[PDB]
Amino acid sequence: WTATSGSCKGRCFELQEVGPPDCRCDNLCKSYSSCCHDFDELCLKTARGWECTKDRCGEVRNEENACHCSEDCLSRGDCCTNYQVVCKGESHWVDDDCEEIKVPECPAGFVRPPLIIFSVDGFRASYMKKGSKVMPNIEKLRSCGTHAPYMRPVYPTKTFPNLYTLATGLYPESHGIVGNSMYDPVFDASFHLRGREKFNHRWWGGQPLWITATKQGVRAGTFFWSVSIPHERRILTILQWLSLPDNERPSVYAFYSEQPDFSGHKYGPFGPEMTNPLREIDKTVGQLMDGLKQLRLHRCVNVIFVGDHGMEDVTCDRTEFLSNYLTNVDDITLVPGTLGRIRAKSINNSKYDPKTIIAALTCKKPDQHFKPYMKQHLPKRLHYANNRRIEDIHLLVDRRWHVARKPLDVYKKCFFQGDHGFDNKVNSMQTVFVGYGPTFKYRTKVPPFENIELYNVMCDLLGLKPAPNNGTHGSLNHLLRTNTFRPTMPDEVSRPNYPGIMYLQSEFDLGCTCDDKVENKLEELNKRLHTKGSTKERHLLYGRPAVLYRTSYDILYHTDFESGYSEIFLMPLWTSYTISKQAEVSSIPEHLTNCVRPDVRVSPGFSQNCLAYKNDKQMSYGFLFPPYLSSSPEAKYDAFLVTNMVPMYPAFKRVWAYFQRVLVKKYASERNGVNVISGPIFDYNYDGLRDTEDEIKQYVEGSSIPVPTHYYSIITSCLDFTQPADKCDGPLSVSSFILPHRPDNDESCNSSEDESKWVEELMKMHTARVRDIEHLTGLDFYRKTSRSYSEILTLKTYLHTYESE
Ligand SMILES: *[C@@H]1O[C@H](CO)[C@@H](O[C@@H]2O[C@H](CO)[C@@H](O[C@@H]3O[C@H](CO[C@H]4O[C@H](CO)[C@@H](O)[C@H](O[C@H]5O[C@H](CO)[C@@H](O)[C@H](O)[C@@H]5O[C@H]5O[C@H](CO)[C@@H](O)[C@H](O)[C@@H]5O)[C@@H]4O)[C@@H](O)[C@H](O[C@H]4O[C@H](CO)[C@@H](O)[C@H](O)[C@@H]4O[C@H]4O[C@H](CO)[C@@H](O)[C@H](O)[C@@H]4O)[C@@H]3O)[C@H](O)[C@H]2NC(C)=O)[C@H](O)[C@H]1NC(C)=O
Ligand SMILES: O=C(c1cc(OCC2CCOCC2)nc(C2CC2)c1)N1Cc2ccc(C(=O)N3CCc4onc(O)c4C3)cc2C1
Ligand SMILES: [Ca+2]
Ligand SMILES: [Ca+2]
Ligand SMILES: [Cl-]
Ligand SMILES: [K+]
Ligand code: NA
Ligand SMILES: [Zn+2]
Repeated sequence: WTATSGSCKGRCFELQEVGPPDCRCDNLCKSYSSCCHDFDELCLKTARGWECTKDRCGEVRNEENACHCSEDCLSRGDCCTNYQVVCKGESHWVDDDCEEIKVPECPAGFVRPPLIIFSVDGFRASYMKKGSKVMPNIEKLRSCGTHAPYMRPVYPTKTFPNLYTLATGLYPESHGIVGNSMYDPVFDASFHLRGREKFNHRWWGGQPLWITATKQGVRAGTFFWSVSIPHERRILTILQWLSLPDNERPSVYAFYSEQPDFSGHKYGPFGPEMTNPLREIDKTVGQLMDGLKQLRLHRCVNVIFVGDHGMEDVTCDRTEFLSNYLTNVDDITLVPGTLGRIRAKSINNSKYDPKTIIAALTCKKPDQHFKPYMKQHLPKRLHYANNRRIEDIHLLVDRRWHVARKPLDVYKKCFFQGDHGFDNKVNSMQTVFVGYGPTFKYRTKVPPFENIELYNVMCDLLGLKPAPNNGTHGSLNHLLRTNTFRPTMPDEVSRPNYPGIMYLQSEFDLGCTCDDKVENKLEELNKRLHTKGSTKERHLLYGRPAVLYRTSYDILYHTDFESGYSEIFLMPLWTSYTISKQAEVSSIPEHLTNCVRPDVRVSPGFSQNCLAYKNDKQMSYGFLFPPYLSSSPEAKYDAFLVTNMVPMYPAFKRVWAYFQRVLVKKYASERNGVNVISGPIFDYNYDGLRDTEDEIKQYVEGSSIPVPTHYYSIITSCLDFTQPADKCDGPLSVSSFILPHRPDNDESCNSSEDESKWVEELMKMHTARVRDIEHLTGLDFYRKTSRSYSEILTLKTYLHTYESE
């Protein structure tokens, strides 16, 4: 209900929105259908356009005009943005050479540099280079400020999840906006782009920037713009707010544009029609910069130019239809398009079985353009499972394709040539970042980073303490001239034991046979010294990882590898080893094939046993330090210690063996040695965090040996590959993975072939950040390097995407 009967005189674009039924005059009143009767007349003036002309210079103010060219306009803050250019002989900002902004050059009364966030929907990363000739204003921001070559969105690469991530620093699964369309089964309510339900505050979790600001006494402009407010009026409003007195003027502002996304959907990302919306956005940027220049704020404000996601070529004809796969297609509900989410049409359907659905959708056509997952089996880098709003059944859709339920959904609705929503590592989904201002660096290019990191940086720019979020605060310090955030390494919670030889061989009854009864003081003090950690400098390059939770574990030293062995999980948390460029692969000798040896440093009671694997017909075992890479046949015995064994499904063994026997050596050749840290992950509740012991859902039959849901490896080397990994003097290079520990390879459609035709493809899909692994394990890596801690935080956030440039 609305009493649209009140007035908007002097309340135009009000910052404090009023409550029903009193009539609103804020930038969203239209979208709620609640504007006072006189809103259009007073707040959406258009008379005489958006530009001064020589005829208007020194006009008599007339309050009907959209903007002003009267002598008084600057003190009132409502000049047309081009007023000084036309009337006072100034240049457009874009025509001025850039000059380093060493300090904020702000009017007296400004307590901090204001922040303006200029967000462009669907602005694909490659537009910065491909459109540079038609976007001079943006081009000057980019070249003179700090820029990345791209910024990685979150999954799914849609509008509301990304905008809300930019606002909060949270993954979708945590902030709650997991799609542009959602069903919440707890509320029994639906969220859609279109309609009113999306305005209900129960959808929107975490704490977005404007709330963070307000709670710490920093005043915010309204972030949201009804689609009917023209861009020029959004810019003028922001400029007018910037002219307010000290106690009223906001410190943080946002401009949002629906372009180039609107046009990209109709014409495709590089359609010839796209040039004009890129020109129009650049013009809007030039109005903002000219406007700031006339207010003498162009060297005072920090400007962020950012997008939500990119845009791919997608047409009607590249639709997969589930009615080609499923006999029961009317018993499901599908959220369709560039991703798929499936649930039962009716929860009273006891015949609905997700396993048979998944099975019917798996590797059925030879170039099938989607892949079905249970949500817990999606790549852990997507962080796309821990929310009741995400359906159990997910379809990851190939770039350039759609998925739909039946043909009638896609022709009773080709219109469009563009779409987005794909996997967030897909190059077409990448978007933009530029920072320009006194707190940003000058003419600096920074590596690509994830949009989950920006909220912290926006908080640093405003002097705010960020709410808890998924950013890694300090990982983006290299973008900032000042206001950097300098954290301390987390404190180690559990200190390790360093056990010696405490158990006789006959105390063990492992059902584990080993033919190792195969016999000198030269070599005996040398093997003793390896057990006490004499090669640890070699295999533990960056220090031991710290354990950030309360537990019982032991450090175990060996010739070729070092491990942190959990007495609670009966296996290593981590195993660390260095393979040089020269290392030789050998094979497992036949006198050791099914050998597992007791580790006389670790109790039988805190050891695994072979009998449990023998009895478990589904489960087998592998090794964390690969016996294939042992340095000598004497050191090879260490690799068969029971304390280096981990539970593995035979299907996963094919992956792991190929990684260890073929890929590690290959990476050592390419990178000039590698350091490898490998271990188990337990995330049975798919929350992205280390499981406690009581969350573990599966054990090796008849034992207390828990089964990992994933295995990780972190592969580190020298960024300058002319130095070996063990004598690196400068920055590091890293690639990692979190491989799903699955009992089949249904994921890999070509898995009946040789491992050289499918394993690497699987590993690429499950590439990970170190930081992902840290959350999943409760470990902290890279504790002892030469490098600054912020540089190490940048490293830990790196994702190796395997996409071309
Ligand atoms: C990414 O960054 C974020 C932010 O840092 C990380 O998420 C945090 O994860 C924490 C651990 O999972 C979690 O802490 C829990 O908080 C519970 C109280 O939470 C409410 O209050 C906070 C603060 O205002 C608020 O943030 C929460 O918001 C969530 O829920 C609302 C719904 O109201 C959503 O709108 C919002 O989107 C958000 O949803 C997300 O998180 C929840 C979990 O909180 C998920 O369920 C959703 O899917 C979604 O992901 C809340 O409004 C508190 O109950 C927890 O405590 C339980 O467990 C501890 C063990 O330490 C125990 O001591 C407690 O007693 C309690 O146990 C009891 O409850 C159990 C469960 O019901 C029960 O089984 C037991 O028997 C006990 O009786 C816990 O402290 C924190 O909430 C979130 N924050 C956010 C914003 O998500 C995230 O982990 C990072 N991701 C990665 C990969 O690093
Ligand atoms: O003003 C905002 C806005 C802005 C916003 O900004 C959050 C900021 C962003 C920068 O960093 C700080 C947080 N957030 C939010 C909310 C998360 C809090 C909203 N709008 C208006 C508007 C109008 C229409 C639509 C829309 O339906 N489409 C256009 C884009 C698109 O692409 N494909 C498609 O189909 C569509 C269809 C979306 C918005 C977002
Ligand atoms: Ca968008
Ligand atoms: Ca977990
Ligand atoms: Cl969606
Ligand atoms: K077995
Ligand atoms: Na397969
Ligand atoms: Zn779109």
